[PDB]
Amino acid sequence: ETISFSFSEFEPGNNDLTLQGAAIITQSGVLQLTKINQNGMPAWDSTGRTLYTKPVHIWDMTTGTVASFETRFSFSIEQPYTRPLPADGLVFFMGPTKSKPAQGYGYLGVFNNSKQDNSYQTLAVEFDTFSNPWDPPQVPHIGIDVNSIRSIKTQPFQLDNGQVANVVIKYDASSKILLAVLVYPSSGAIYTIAEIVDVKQVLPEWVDVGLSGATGAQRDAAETHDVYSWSFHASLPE
Amino acid sequence: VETISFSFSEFEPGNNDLTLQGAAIITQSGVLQLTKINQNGMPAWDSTGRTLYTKPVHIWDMTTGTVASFETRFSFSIEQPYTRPLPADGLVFFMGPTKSKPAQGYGYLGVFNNSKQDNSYQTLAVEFDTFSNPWDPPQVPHIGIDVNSIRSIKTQPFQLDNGQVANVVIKYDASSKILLAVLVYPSSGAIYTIAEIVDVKQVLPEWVDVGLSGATGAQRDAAETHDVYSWSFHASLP
Ligand SMILES: *[C@@H]1O[C@H](CO)[C@@H](O[C@@H]2O[C@H](CO)[C@@H](O[C@@H]3O[C@H](CO)[C@@H](O)[C@H](O[C@H]4O[C@H](CO)[C@@H](O)[C@H](O)[C@@H]4O)[C@@H]3O[C@@H]3OC[C@@H](O)[C@H](O)[C@H]3O)[C@H](O)[C@H]2NC(C)=O)[C@H](O[C@H]2O[C@@H](C)[C@@H](O)[C@@H](O)[C@@H]2O)[C@H]1NC(C)=O
Ligand SMILES: *[C@@H]1O[C@H](CO)[C@@H](O[C@@H]2O[C@H](CO)[C@@H](O)[C@H](O)[C@H]2NC(C)=O)[C@H](O[C@@H]2O[C@@H](C)[C@@H](O)[C@@H](O)[C@@H]2O)[C@H]1NC(C)=O
Ligand SMILES: OC[C@H]1O[C@@H](O[C@H]2[C@H](O)[C@@H](O)[C@H](O)O[C@@H]2CO)[C@H](O)[C@@H](O)[C@H]1O
Ligand SMILES: OC[C@H]1O[C@@H](O[C@H]2[C@H](O)[C@@H](O)[C@H](O)O[C@@H]2CO)[C@H](O)[C@@H](O)[C@H]1O
Ligand SMILES: [Ca+2]
Ligand SMILES: [Ca+2]
Ligand SMILES: [Mn+2]
Ligand SMILES: [Mn+2]
Repeated sequence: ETISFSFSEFEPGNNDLTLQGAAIITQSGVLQLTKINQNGMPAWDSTGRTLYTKPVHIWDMTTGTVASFETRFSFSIEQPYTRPLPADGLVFFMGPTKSKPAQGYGYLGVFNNSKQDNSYQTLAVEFDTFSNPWDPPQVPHIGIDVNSIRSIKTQPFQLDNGQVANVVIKYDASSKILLAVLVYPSSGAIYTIAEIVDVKQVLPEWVDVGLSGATGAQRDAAETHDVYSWSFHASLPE
Repeated sequence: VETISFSFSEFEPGNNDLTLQGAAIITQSGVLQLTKINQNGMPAWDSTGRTLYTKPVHIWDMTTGTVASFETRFSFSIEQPYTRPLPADGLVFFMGPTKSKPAQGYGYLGVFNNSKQDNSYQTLAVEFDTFSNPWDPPQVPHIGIDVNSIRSIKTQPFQLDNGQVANVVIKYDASSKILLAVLVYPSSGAIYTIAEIVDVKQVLPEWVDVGLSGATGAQRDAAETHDVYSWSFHASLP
């Protein structure tokens, strides 16, 4: 059982994408996850997401088989303000179908608190720009989140302000290895992170896949969270 | 902490920190040509060359059972100038017993002696394979994770960007036992990833040598270049 999609760019109306919160697709084909003010500056106190309309079959209880998958997307985060510190980040997430945006700020529109809760049934790879109490001190950092905003693994990386980053996330069901890579063509910088994740005991049999972004809790604690392309592929062995 | 690291932004003829074996030479221009390049600028077949960092690396300690985490990065280019016969054989990053000499060439890439898996090899390698031997998947080129055998425990096909520079990142996390590798072609923006579980305690000796090896084919024109422009490495033993 296979499923996949590829957006080399986005266009206003694409029935295959559900926009939630402040998320909008510009005429230029850019998915702005968080609000961009009239004057071009990123707005604080903003949360937006996008979900692929079709659900994905990740695993099956009867057969006990698990799907391997991969997703890729390009994004740019620009932190224009001299102060205060920018926030909060963007993230790729997989979880229960028909989900609506959760809490913003450090929860990135995906979680509701900083608890360890198996009921979240969510897996996510974050690109975190603000260090919250539950975070490592280094920001930005990539993070692998399993049923909690408290990453089971993190990797610091240097932002190349306003430049486009290419992300590759892949999950191999056989080894249970979830890996993510971030590349900045502008500088050639490459960052990687990987950890074991048993999706069988984390995600529901069917899930929705999406992208979410959020700006800060105080004036000007913000940055852009723009996405230019997004592709996904999953194959469930029978 | 037991740490070791080196970084060659380019290579200099005479650098006492590198041991050149086989056909390997360092050009005045600072390029490490693993396999012989003829005076007419064309790569010679039946060529095998390697380079080893002169200092041994402490990967693990049997007394305490501690295992080091490490990472290596290098840039290389493989140019296949002939339309016939098929190009061969590839290049590889390998870690194994110190004071080793080039092994069999061709598809064994100067690191192994035959296709059998043998603990006596005590070698871990990440290959960039260009010719499909009987023990290989049909697709070439491909990245391969080699544990005591030229027959990879995991492979990932990738499209060559003929003659262009590829950036490689290989990292081992002792806590998760995850060995990952990434190849990026700035020229096209292509990104490839591969990862698998590897218990280095049961594979490598406490102290190892790290090196790069390249080899061309067993018949005329079954050749390609195996040039390396830079190489860095770092390991941390708790
Ligand atoms: C790929 O294949 C190569 C070549 O076969 C191999 O490298 C050779 O390994 C052999 C070991 O099997 C090396 O030979 C030894 O050399 C030392 C140093 O002089 C001697 O002390 C050894 O003799 C003792 O041990 C013998 C048992 O192995 C025993 O029979 C002797 O009586 C003595 O106690 C041994 O010398 C040989 O002894 C048998 C004689 O008939 C023979 O003429 C004599 O050579 C040999 O030098 C290596 N050759 C080269 C060029 O490297 C690769 O791996 C080996 O690499 C070695 C450097 C070392 O690290 C070995 O542990 C390793 O197995 C093979 N590649 C891999 C990694 O699999
Ligand atoms: C995250 O916060 C959400 C908002 O409160 C929770 O969803 C809400 O779940 C209620 C039932 O638990 C349901 O009545 C509400 O309609 C729904 N949304 C609203 C408007 O409140 C969410 O709850 C989780 O998901 C639901 C579907 C159930 O499975 C709950 O048991 C879950 O807790 C919150 N998620 C978590 C894990 O806290
Ligand atoms: O500053 C960005 C940062 O804000 C945190 O929330 C702060 C808030 O900004 C501050 O004015 C108030 O006094 O305390 C809050 C914390 O309790 C967010 O939590 C963080 O995610 C960022 O958005
Ligand atoms: O052709 C490149 C390819 O050669 C293989 O070796 C061949 C050899 O080329 C051929 O002339 C001979 O008859 O049989 C050999 C075994 O198939 C190498 O094994 C392979 O690695 C490449 O180098
Ligand atoms: Ca955070
Ligand atoms: Ca081969
Ligand atoms: Mn975080
Ligand atoms: Mn191979």
